[PDB]
Amino acid sequence: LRHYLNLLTRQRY
Repeated sequence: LRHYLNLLTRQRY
């Protein structure tokens, strides 16, 4: 799920 939560930090944070 990092693939999506982490990718979300890589894209939003």
